[PDB]
Formats: sequence, structure tokens, C-alpha cells
Amino acid sequence: ATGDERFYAEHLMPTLQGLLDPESAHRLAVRFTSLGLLPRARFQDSDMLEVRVLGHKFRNPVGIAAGFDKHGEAVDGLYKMGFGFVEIGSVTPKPQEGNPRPRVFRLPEDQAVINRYGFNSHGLSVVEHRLRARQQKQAKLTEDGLPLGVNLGKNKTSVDAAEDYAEGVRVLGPLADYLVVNVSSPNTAGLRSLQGKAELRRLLTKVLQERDGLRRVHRPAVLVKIAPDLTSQDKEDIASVVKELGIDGLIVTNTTVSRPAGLQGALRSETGGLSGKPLRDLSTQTIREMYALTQGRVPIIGVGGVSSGQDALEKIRAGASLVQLYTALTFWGPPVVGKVKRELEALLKEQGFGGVTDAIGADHRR
Ligand SMILES: CCn1c(CO)nn(-c2cc3c(C(C)C)nn(-c4ccccc4C)c(=O)c3cc2F)c1=O
Ligand SMILES: Cc1cc2nc3c(=O)[nH]c(=O)nc-3n(C[C@H](O)[C@H](O)[C@H](O)COP(=O)(O)O)c2cc1C
Ligand SMILES: O=C(O)c1cc(=O)[nH]c(=O)[nH]1
Ligand SMILES: [Cl-]
Ligand SMILES: [Cl-]
Ligand SMILES: [Cl-]
Ligand SMILES: [Cl-]
Ligand SMILES: [Cl-]
Ligand SMILES: [Cl-]
Ligand SMILES: [Cl-]
Ligand SMILES: [Cl-]
Repeated sequence: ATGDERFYAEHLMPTLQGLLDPESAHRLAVRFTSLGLLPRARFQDSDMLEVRVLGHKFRNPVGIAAGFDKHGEAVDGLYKMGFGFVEIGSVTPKPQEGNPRPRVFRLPEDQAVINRYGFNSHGLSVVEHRLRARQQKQAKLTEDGLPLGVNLGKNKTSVDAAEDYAEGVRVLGPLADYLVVNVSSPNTAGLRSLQGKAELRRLLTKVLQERDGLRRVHRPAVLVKIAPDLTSQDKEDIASVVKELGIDGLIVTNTTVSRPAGLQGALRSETGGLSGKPLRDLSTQTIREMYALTQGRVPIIGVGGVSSGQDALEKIRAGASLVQLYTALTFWGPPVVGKVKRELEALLKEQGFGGVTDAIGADHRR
């Protein structure tokens, strides 16, 4: 453990979170990150953390999940934290305010958060201009193993969900290494019903035709991000559609609308998606089931409750090629990124893996 990891986790983050409302803490974090007001990322990425997937090199397999940088304001600062890849969004076609405040709740006793932001978004036009300002900087970052993902959502009042996603592909597809069709927010009425077989096949056919229409150097991978709350039937149907259409990957999982037994936080019964420690194993077991249903042939980005190298390696061994985190950053701060990478490298060596690639899906081969 570095001096910074202990100071941030034991003193600085609890002090700052105790002084700020949770949404004010989020907004300030995006500000600090965009300005590069960050502790030194001491950790040097080794060859054994490199992953080749989704048509790209990833210098390390630890990404920032969607929701932290919804509007693409802090991308360069997130690479400066030591993330191997950055995902921005969700972005909606038109700007929208999201839900009324309060809409994000801390459960420190559970190392969890509940949010009901409701896709607060600057909209595609603003994010398009923000990414265009650094488009060639991003091309050089991607070539250097630091890809960019863009997560697409839909407007609250949209009548045609598929047209909202198509508009996102058109506008931000040319600026992205991968796109995410986010059909798993718990905080937009009817959105999760787009995970159903008939609705998903129609939606994803339209998204893939739009993506295929982009010029080659501007043609991103397309991933579907799924809920942790799916039935066995829902998961079987998603696996079938992903293989039928040649979807490039899955992000597993979004936040849960479940409230696992044992939550202690006073705010446990707030409406919204639960993230952090209580989601971790529900996410890992969703990765495990989606890897099996897709015969290990569909790359998975594993997300939900990662705050250590062990958490990351459990998702990799379950079938994830890459992992993301968000909620751990609210408790540990920026040093968590180097912490997870150092612990993951040590565990790969201890368990006899040559690198991350050798560990992907290893549990299925036992
Ligand atoms: C879920 C909403 N949500 C919450 C509330 O649940 N917190 N949160 C958050 C806050 C912070 C904060 C603030 C405490 C100032 N600061 N820093 C930091 C510290 C020192 C130096 C450089 C930075 C960016 C972080 O990294 C950081 C990350 C975060 F995710 C965040 O997105
Ligand atoms: C405040 C907050 C906002 C989020 N917003 C989004 C979003 O816009 N799009 C999305 O696909 N996921 C969103 N998520 C979900 C995260 O990307 C992630 O799937 C989930 O929080 C589990 O990871 P974690 O336990 O490491 O936070 C959000 C999560 C949080 C905590
Ligand atoms: O905007 C939000 O409320 C949001 C979107 C999403 O996909 N997941 C989440 O937990 N919140
Ligand atoms: Cl590849
Ligand atoms: Cl709170
Ligand atoms: Cl425009
Ligand atoms: Cl372009
Ligand atoms: Cl295609
Ligand atoms: Cl079921
Ligand atoms: Cl429940
Ligand atoms: Cl809820």
C-alpha cells in the first residue's frame, strides 16, 4: 500500500464526502479531473496487463465505467488517473435535465451508492463538439493503447427508442473506439424492456446498419450493456440475438434495482440503481452466465463492485476481457486505479497466468 492509497481512503475522501452533498462531490470530481488536479499515478503498466480485444490494444484492463463523465468533460484526466480505457456517457440525443435533486445517495456502511440521475445529458451536439476538439489527441491515445468508449442513451420523451440510438451512432460513432447501447438504466421508464428478444433484435439491427454505414476509420465496435436483474430467459434471449447479429461485445452489468438482504445504509430504500460492493457478486455471476451462453466468443467488459485486484481477477476468470469501476472511486479516490492494477498483476503472477489474456474465462476450464 502506497502512502497516497491510505491517506485518500482513511482521511481525505471521508473528510471531503462529509463536507459535500453527493452530487456536488460528483461535479467537483469532474472539475478536479478535467484540470488534472490528481495524485501521481506511480504504477507503470506492464506487458502482462495488455489486452487485445474489440479491434484495439488496451494498455491495462481497468476502465472508468459510464456515469462518472456523462458529458465527455474529463477524458484526458481519466487517462492521467491510469485507466486503460475511458467510457463517457450515457449521452442522449437532445439535452435533458434528468430527475429532480436529490438523486444520488451514499451508503458508506455498504460501500455502495444509489443513483436515479435519469440520464442528465448535455446531448449529442455538445458532446460531439467536445470530442472533436481532441479528436486527433484521442487517435494518438488509442494507437498508444488507451481507447475511448461512448455510451448512448435515449431521451425521456422520445417515441422511437431505436431512432435515438441510431442518432447516437451517426453523431458519436465516428469519434468512438466502441459504442454502448445502454438498454439497462433502471432510471428511464420502459428502457429495460428494450432487453426483450423481439425489441432487442429490431433495435440492434438498426444500430448495426447505422454503424456499418460509417467510413472504415470511423467505424466503432458495438456493445450492449445489460442489467444484473435479468431472468434466465432474458439472458438466453440476449445471448441468441448477440450471436445472430454479430454484436461485438457485452458490458455486464449496470446497477441493480434489487436491494440485497443485509444493506445497512439509512438510504437503502431510496429509488434507483444500487452500485458498489453489494452488486459485485451478482455482476460476476452475470458475466459467468453470459460467457457460457456465448461460448466465450463474445468479449465482455465486466463491471459492478470492483475495488481490488481480487475483484478484477474474479470477473476476468468468470469471462471478462476488461473491467470497469466507478463506485470504488467515490470511497478510495484516484489511487484506487493503481491499487487495482498492482493487486491484479500480483495475483496473475501468484496464480501462474502469463498475463490478463491467459486468465480470461479460466474458471470455465476448471
Ligand atoms: C456517485 C457520485 N459521486 C460521489 C458521491 O457518491 N462521489 N464521487 C466522487 C467524488 C470525488 C471527489 C470529491 C469527494 C471532491 N474527489 N476526487 C478527487 C480527490 C482528490 C483529487 C482528485 C479527485 C478527482 C475523486 O476522485 C472523486 C471521485 C468520485 F467518484 C462521485 O462521482
Ligand atoms: C452515479 C452513477 C451514474 C451512472 N450513470 C450511468 C450511465 O449514464 N450509463 C451507464 O451505462 N451506466 C451508468 N452507471 C452504471 C455504471 O457504469 C456501472 O455499470 C455500475 O455503477 C456498476 O459499477 P460500480 O459498482 O463500479 O459503480 C452509473 C453509475 C453511477 C454510480
Ligand atoms: O442516468 C442514470 O440514472 C443512470 C443510467 C444508467 O445506465 N445507470 C445508472 O445507474 N444510472
Ligand atoms: Cl481484437
Ligand atoms: Cl447521501
Ligand atoms: Cl451541430
Ligand atoms: Cl469525424
Ligand atoms: Cl454488422
Ligand atoms: Cl430466472
Ligand atoms: Cl430486492
Ligand atoms: Cl428502485
